[PDB]
Amino acid sequence: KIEYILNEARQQAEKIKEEARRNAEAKAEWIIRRAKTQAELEKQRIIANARLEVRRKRLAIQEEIISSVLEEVKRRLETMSEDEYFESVKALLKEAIKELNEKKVRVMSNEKTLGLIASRIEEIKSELGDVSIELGETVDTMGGVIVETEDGRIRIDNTFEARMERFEGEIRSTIAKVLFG
Repeated sequence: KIEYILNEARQQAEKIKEEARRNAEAKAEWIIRRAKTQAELEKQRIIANARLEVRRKRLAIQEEIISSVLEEVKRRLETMSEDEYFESVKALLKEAIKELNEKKVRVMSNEKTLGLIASRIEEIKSELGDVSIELGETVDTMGGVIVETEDGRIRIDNTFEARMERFEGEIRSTIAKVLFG
């Protein structure tokens, strides 16, 4: 009847529903595989993230080597040398006046370090050529002679300032052409 039309037309629907069912998956299929390669792109970035972590560690493990070694010459800067500091002060002065090249100087230090200078001035002036030295600072940093000319310029062997602080960088250049490469 007119029912017969409906039956055959809904039967068509059945077979229509099919291809579109069939196709509709062959769709999600491809993407499944496409996301496959997509996620392999991800991995690479995972290996990049790992490389970036390689650094975080390296430098941390690098700064550690300096920090302990600074504190090591800090411990070796500390009171382990007694009367060898006077003949270190002596030495430093001989090393400082030399580069500066002047008859006039003034070595500031810690009060007494700056006052211990007033001792063997003739054994100090004896080391290298003769010169003149007068006055110094007291409330200054400790363990080192801070040479100051009676002219414009002044070189610092004061404390760590140009000593251990200089070494910080000295070591750094070494430790980086090695660690970093």
